[PDB]
Amino acid sequence: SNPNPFQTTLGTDAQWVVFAVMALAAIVFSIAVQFRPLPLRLTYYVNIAICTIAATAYYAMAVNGGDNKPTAGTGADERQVIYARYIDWVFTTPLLLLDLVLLTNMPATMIAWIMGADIAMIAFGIIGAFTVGSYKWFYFVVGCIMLAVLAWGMINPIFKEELQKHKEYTGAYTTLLIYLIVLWVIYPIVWGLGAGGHIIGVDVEIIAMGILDLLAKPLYAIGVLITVEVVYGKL
Ligand SMILES: CCCCCCCC/C=C\CCCCCCCC(=O)OC[C@@H](O)CO
Ligand SMILES: *C/C=C(C)/C=C/C=C(C)/C=C/C1=C(C)CCCC1(C)C
Ligand SMILES: CCCCCCCCCCCCCC
Ligand SMILES: CCCCCCCCCCCC
Ligand SMILES: CCCCCCCCCCCC
Ligand SMILES: CCCCCCCCCC
Ligand SMILES: CCCCCCCCCC
Ligand SMILES: CCCCCCCCCC
Ligand SMILES: CCCCCCCC
Ligand SMILES: CCCCCCCC
Repeated sequence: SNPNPFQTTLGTDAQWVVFAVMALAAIVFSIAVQFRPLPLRLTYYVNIAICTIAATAYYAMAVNGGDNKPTAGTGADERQVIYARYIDWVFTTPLLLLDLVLLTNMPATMIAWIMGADIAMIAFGIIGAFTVGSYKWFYFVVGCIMLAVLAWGMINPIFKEELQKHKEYTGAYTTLLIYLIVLWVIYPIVWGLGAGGHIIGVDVEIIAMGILDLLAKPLYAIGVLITVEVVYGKL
């Protein structure tokens, strides 16, 4: 049990690769937005911020991970805790939701509890990550309920026309949101297996979330940017 409980060069190498891609995406988006009309630029800026924040977090993880600190647990159950990822997520996951919220007429009150659930979700994650013993799973389960809550909120503009900007946006909004929800659900699975259950090692969790992050940030961003460009170009 508790296999490979410390970051090695394998995990470090993976983080440097994700760093490079996040940094490149930020640079590319930053050059692109210069060429686009003003109404589109906020959407580019949101995604520039997301990728810049992720790049910064991966830089920190790649530079410091080999220190093999901090840890949670003792003896045979001791495991490295990589917490920089949560600092990334508490800023980037609301921005990722904002990408889609901007396509809707969600009232402020609604945006508020969606974003609140999102932030709470990340908070429960990092608290759980440092918690030794069975109580970690209370934080985990409530964090999962928060994911359900924010997902429910994001789903409502699909079928509540009073929450829609244009009914014609519904297809793209729906498709992007389902993509998002599918990816986001994998994160607590990785957490439960790694940070929580010590079933998978640290390098493996690093690699899994590196893949998810690439899918959930720059690739997602490209989908959002294509969507707003196509929409704006037609109305
Ligand atoms: C005006 C700025 C707007 C953006 C807000 C800030 C964005 C956050 C930036 C990067 C997020 C993650 C960076 C946080 C850096 C975490 C440090 C770390 O990894 O420690 C390693 C351990 O070995 C030490 O105990
Ligand atoms: C760019 C980073 C992304 C999209 C990260 C998303 C992370 C989550 C959806 C995390 C979810 C979690 C839970 C639902 C339970 C508690 C543990 C977390 C934080 C991993
Ligand atoms: C829609 C939000 C629900 C997400 C629930 C995901 C739970 C997955 C847990 C599997 C990992 C358990 C490892 C012990
Ligand atoms: C909708 C909430 C689902 C939460 C399920 C999380 C899985 C629990 C794993 C706990 C292992 C002790
Ligand atoms: C759309 C589904 C994406 C699945 C990506 C999951 C990545 C983690 C599993 C692979 C670990 C090597
Ligand atoms: C750094 C060069 C990129 C800036 C190009 C500005 C384009 C503005 C013309 C629409
Ligand atoms: C009716 C309440 C539904 C809560 C879950 C939101 C949908 C998420 C699908 C995974
Ligand atoms: C825009 C870059 C998206 C890269 C996603 C690739 C994920 C799979 C890595 C093997
Ligand atoms: C629109 C970005 C919101 C970031 C929230 C940060 C909460 C600590
Ligand atoms: C997850 C909460 C579902 C709330 C359903 C009530 C709809 C008005």
